[PDB]
Amino acid sequence: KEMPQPKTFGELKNLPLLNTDKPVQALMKIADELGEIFKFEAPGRVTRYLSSQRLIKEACDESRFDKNLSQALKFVRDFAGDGLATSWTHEKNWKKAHNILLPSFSQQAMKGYHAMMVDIAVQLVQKWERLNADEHIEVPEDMTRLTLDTIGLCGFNYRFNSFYRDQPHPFITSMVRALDEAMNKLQRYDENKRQFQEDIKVMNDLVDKIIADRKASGEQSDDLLTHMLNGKDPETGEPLDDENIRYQIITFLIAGHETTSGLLSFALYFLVKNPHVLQKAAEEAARVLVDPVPSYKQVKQLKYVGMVLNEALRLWPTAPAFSLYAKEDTVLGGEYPLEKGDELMVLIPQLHRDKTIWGDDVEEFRPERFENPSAIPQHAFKPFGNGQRACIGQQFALHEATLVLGMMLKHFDFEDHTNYELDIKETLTLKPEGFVVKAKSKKIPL
Amino acid sequence: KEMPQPKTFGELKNLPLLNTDKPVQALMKIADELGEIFKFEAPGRVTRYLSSQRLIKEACDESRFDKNLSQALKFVRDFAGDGLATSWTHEKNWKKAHNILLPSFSQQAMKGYHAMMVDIAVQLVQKWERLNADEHIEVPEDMTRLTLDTIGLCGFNYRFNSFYRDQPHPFITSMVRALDEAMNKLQRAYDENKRQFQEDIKVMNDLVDKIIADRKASGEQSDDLLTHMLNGKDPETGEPLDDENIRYQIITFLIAGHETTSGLLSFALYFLVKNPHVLQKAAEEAARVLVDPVPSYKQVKQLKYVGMVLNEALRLWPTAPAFSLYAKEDTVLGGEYPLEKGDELMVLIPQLHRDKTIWGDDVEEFRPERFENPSAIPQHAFKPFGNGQRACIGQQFALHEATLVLGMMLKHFDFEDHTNYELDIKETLTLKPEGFVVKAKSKKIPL
Ligand code: HEM
Ligand code: HEM
Repeated sequence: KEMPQPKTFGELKNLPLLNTDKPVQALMKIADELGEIFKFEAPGRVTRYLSSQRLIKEACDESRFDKNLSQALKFVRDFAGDGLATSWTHEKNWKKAHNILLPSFSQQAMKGYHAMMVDIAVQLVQKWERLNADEHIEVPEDMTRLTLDTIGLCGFNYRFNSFYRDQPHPFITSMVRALDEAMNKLQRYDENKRQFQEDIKVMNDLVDKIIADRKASGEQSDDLLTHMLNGKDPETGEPLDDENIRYQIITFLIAGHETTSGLLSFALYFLVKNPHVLQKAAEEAARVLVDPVPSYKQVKQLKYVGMVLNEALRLWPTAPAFSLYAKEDTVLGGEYPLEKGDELMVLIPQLHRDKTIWGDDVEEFRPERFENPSAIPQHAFKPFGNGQRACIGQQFALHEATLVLGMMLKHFDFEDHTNYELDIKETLTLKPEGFVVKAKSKKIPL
Repeated sequence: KEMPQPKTFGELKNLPLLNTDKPVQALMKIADELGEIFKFEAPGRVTRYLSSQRLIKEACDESRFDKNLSQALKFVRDFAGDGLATSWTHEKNWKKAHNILLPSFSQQAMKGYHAMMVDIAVQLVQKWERLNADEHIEVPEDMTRLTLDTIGLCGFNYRFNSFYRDQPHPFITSMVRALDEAMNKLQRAYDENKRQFQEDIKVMNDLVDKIIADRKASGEQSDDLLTHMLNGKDPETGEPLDDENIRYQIITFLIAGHETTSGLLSFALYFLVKNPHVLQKAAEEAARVLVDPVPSYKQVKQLKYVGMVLNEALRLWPTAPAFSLYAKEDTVLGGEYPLEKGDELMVLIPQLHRDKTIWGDDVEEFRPERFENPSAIPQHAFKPFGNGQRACIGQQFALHEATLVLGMMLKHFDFEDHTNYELDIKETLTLKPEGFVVKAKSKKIPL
């Protein structure tokens, strides 16, 4: 009945609890203390953080709960606009882009992105092949170069050329700074706003220019931009307009780059921390990736790598939360009455540590947990969100992560040469900050 | 360019290939060997069996292909008449009945059938609650009792009372025998069969015509399709269905819905007992969702995983396993198979549903989670209910029924595959796991 609430700060309610550089980890510790549900109040904001599969399975009932824009998403909406991730389900552009983009994010569509993914993946492999002895890999840094470039290439046939750079492409700098400013707005500035508007303008100008260039040239590529320029929503018969296409492209970059790079970085982290798991994954990569360049079909065959990725997503879902609102008055879990519009936050990493689901060894990295999706209770594993508002890029992210992880495991032995201590940097996403490895090439050509 | 074709039998071409008691499974094996398309010739008949989503998505282009009456449907038409399933799209009575009946088959309309579905479902649950220990359930037999009676009740407020009988209601016996005779004619001293066929047609017509006439005479309104058809006017023509066509619709609902839906339930329960993890997940949902002695309509809609189970059973063994199309005009299929106007296509649904390019390598595995997010299914990859405007009008009915019933079964019983049942798919015009038997230990949850 009575819902726990973490410590309050007078008028600020719980908001100062998020004024910490690891808020998800803070919320997880709160969930450790308070359990499956706690109220979290901020000025002009009430939400409830859910951590148990028992409650989250109800929160994932789309007849009762719809996606809410968290404050994070609301701030990201200032530059992702009514792209898929930052639009309400009832916004015309959400359903329109969803209908248009769903076929281009399907598992089948991954066949068409595969070559571009391989392009960037090979650049990552070659970068690491070209390291000198006793040089090391900055893992999240390289993973992010890889995911940004892959989304740039598959998203709008644009090469950020992150592997040619120490300083990222200015758009990436603007996007990352915009995300940081969105994230900074949660925990709490006149310079920030001018910087924020400048970064939005940088993002809009580049993306609008690429769209305009593509419309002017009429060139067809295997990228999402082409699909969006040619796509018509079957429902309305309407295409996305150019502004929404821009917001989608920006959204793919926001939604996909750091989540996926975090996933790769955590996966490699857990792999090097779990040599038997790494050996099994590496054995699979060697057995499956028999060609110099992985095929799409081979990536699908990287089953254990897929389980590795799911288990990394289990422990550290890199988009660590999503928000829901009660569509109508409803009772959560038979004991928490919710009024229409009441907000829920799904604390995914805590969900993924529900011992009633995963057993006592929830902290252990055991990809074998995912051998059979049917053995996993409903809504126990939500790294890609829920229902129609689930990650549209899930197949993309998993394909890219499996491909890249498979190639990494094929081509290198990895050494946790610093005995890296997991330090999870929090933006709107999670990544193992300062995770570094040494990769001894297995000298397998590409 | 050149199209594969299975082995021939001289003058009979491929027809004797269907002279087997499992023709769909034979056609699937043929499709396994020949691939996404093969020509199938019989005397005076050429068709092409399609098995890939690539080709089937084009065949499902309604601007290019219309529903064709397969030979099966042509034979069924001898007793389903110009009911919806056995009429050509251009036949006045198809569009008329379609327009009249579409609203009575909508998801919303299931609210009005729900109570009578619950009535039969409760009878099924009570039957199983009343089995003695070590008695077992003949699953497709009870599922068929369940779907016939439900369609009887929701269709025309008529109780076949199948759970009071070993020998079915004479109407059902004639219908099943008529369907059997229709199916047997595909595979072919047939003079007794012809008299029996006409006798069974007359039995079916008489009961249904009598019920219609009784209903018009009494003026009674029920929550059944018959009332809707008696009161319905096609918005386009402004006409109601006439009594003969209403009869054919009623017969059609029974033909089209009873064995497909019972087969679906039987296969779903088969896959559940063969996949304990799935069963536990489905049972958990049924227990969590169905909190009342009687499931409500809204509760059935919440049986999402039960729905996924059903879709995954439909994926593997779509119980109306094929539908037929004809090219509306000259057209090229898949960029390499030229088709002339009128050329026939058969969509081999179980093969479509095993298209590894759509579903991955594990097409044979029963994984309801494939259907966890309906967005993940490509267009025309999953066609257990046919296509377009000629899709199954009873889809919402069938799924509501099957979800409700499966949910109640999973709520009320633990199921044991006590014989380690070996899947044996009997083929009529539909598919069912023949001899599928389970033991159901009641969870002793009252109704
Ligand atoms: C491992 C990598 C990824 C993870 C963990 C992830 C996570 C998520 C989550 C949890 C959501 C739901 C957000 C919410 O409910 O508020 C979501 C939505 C979304 N994601 Fe991902 N994502 C990943 C990769 C990607 C990629 C690569 C793309 C695009 C190329 C992408 C694009 C999107 C979009 C557009 C949405 C909004 C979907 C909608 O509401 O229609 N994500 N993602
Ligand atoms: C799981 C159960 C069912 C399955 C798999 C199924 C499958 C199908 C398929 C594949 C078709 C298209 C046939 C063709 O194109 O030749 C169809 C049509 C049809 N079905 Fe179902 N069916 C089911 C249940 C039902 C039920 C319960 C009813 C009625 C209560 C029903 C009534 C019809 C009718 C009337 C049509 C013809 C629709 C039209 O052409 O206007 N079916 N069904």
